[PDB]
Amino acid sequence: ARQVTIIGAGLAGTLVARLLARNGWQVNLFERRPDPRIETGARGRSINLALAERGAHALRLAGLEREVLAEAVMMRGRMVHVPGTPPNLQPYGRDDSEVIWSINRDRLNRILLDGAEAAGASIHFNLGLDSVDFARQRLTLSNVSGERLEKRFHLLIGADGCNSAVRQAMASVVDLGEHLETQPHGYKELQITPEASAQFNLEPNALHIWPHGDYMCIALPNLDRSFTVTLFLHHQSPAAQPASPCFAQLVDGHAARRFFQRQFPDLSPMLDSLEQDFEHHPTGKLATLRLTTWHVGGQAVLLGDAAHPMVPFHGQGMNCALEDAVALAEHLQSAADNASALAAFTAQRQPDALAIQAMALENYVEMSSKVASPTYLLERELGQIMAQRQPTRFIPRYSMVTFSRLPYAQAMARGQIQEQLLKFAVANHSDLTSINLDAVEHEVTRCLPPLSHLC
Ligand SMILES: Cc1cc2nc3c(=O)[nH]c(=O)nc-3n(C[C@H](O)[C@H](O)[C@H](O)COP(=O)(O)OP(=O)(O)OC[C@H]3O[C@@H](n4cnc5c(N)ncnc54)[C@H](O)[C@@H]3O)c2cc1C
Ligand SMILES: Nc1ccccc1C(=O)C[C@H](N)C(=O)O
Repeated sequence: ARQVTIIGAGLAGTLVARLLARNGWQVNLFERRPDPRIETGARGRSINLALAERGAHALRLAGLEREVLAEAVMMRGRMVHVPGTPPNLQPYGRDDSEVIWSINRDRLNRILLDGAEAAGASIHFNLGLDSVDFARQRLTLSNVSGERLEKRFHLLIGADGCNSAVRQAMASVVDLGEHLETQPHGYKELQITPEASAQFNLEPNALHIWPHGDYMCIALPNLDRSFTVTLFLHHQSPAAQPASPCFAQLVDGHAARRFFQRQFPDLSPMLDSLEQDFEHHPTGKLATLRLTTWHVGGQAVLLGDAAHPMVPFHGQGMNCALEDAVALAEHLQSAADNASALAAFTAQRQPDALAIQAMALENYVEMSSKVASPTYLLERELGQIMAQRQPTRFIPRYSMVTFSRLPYAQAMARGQIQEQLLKFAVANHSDLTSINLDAVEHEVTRCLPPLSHLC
């Protein structure tokens, strides 16, 4: 049987472990953290994530989608909150098939671990990779105390996240050609209890947003009607707007409460544990990292966040990472040798990772605006008529990304054509009735070939 060692029993690494093990491979998976299925007296984990069609499809191929969705809350649309003003759903799509799902991250990881073991993978926890000797084909791991132990490997998969040690180790033998692009927002996890959720009548089946321009909060629902909230806020005030809010001014929980009472006056009273959460949850950093090189011959490959860290504003990191896992397993299963598989996987996935990294960055401005332009509104209206006239040609970029499996680069390219056609058609008009609709439709059929078999 073909042998593989995967570093990182997170979301992509556990999926790819199940796909390879079930297809005959002898799989060993090493994870730095303890096994989250071993119950302890520690506090419960509250991070959740949006699962969309790309990740759900990956799970479906793995036979795990039904299990994960039984523990997921449907989000039918965005619920945008701006003070005093009543929220109204902006639905994601036309019916409940076009929804995204809110799932507890720890639960998803526990379901994936059970899936990898059921397929025959061996998982070893409390061992973090420290280094790799590619010439000798040996790995060095240690527990939290740092005491080193070595393991031989044959094929190494780095599914070890944004600060991947496999990627770091690859720098010793290849030029990674890395481009690290910092992003100025940090983030902080907060919580709305089930009682406050109900008191303030927050719709459970929606993604909630409190836009505020250069900062914003989002909230995703849990099965118990609590919401996990994330504040995105600059670490530091930029040189030009030097008094503007940032994490550096929020020196403690009390300061954070004042900031929320001033800037998010409607959300603040929903957040009972703000002061505590602010002080005990560390502030997270965001970044986009692009790498020229994702593999070393047939010996080692990166996927998921180890290959392509991205900013979180599209909710697609996990979805892309599970899509990567499926592609990697497909290439490894059927290729002439591991070197061929890994080069082909990389060539396939790199243009798509670049496109979703860019679209993620672009998604911030959308989400964080308190008010949409009249121009933007009219473009959206016209787009809705086009989608109705030509649903296999005009499919909004958001939907191509979230509700289909169209390669991300293609979704980006078609989104660009759509953006230009709407922009030119709406210019110098203030309403639909002044727009030549057939002429727009003619540009749609001229410029956008039909796609079948999308949903
Ligand atoms: C604030 C925020 C919100 C997000 N929201 C969404 C969302 O709504 N939807 C979505 O699709 N994505 C979202 N993401 C992105 C998602 O969290 C990641 O893209 C996804 O977890 C990547 O999966 P992965 O398997 O590559 O990495 P991970 O799931 O991070 O797993 C790597 C695993 O590596 C283990 N490990 C790390 N280093 C070592 C080592 N040296 N040795 C052994 N093990 C190691 C880590 O402990 C771990 O278990 C969000 C990200 C952030 C930061
Ligand atoms: N779901 C998320 C979870 C966390 C961070 C962002 C998102 C998103 O906003 C993606 C979704 N389609 C959205 O754009 O509304």
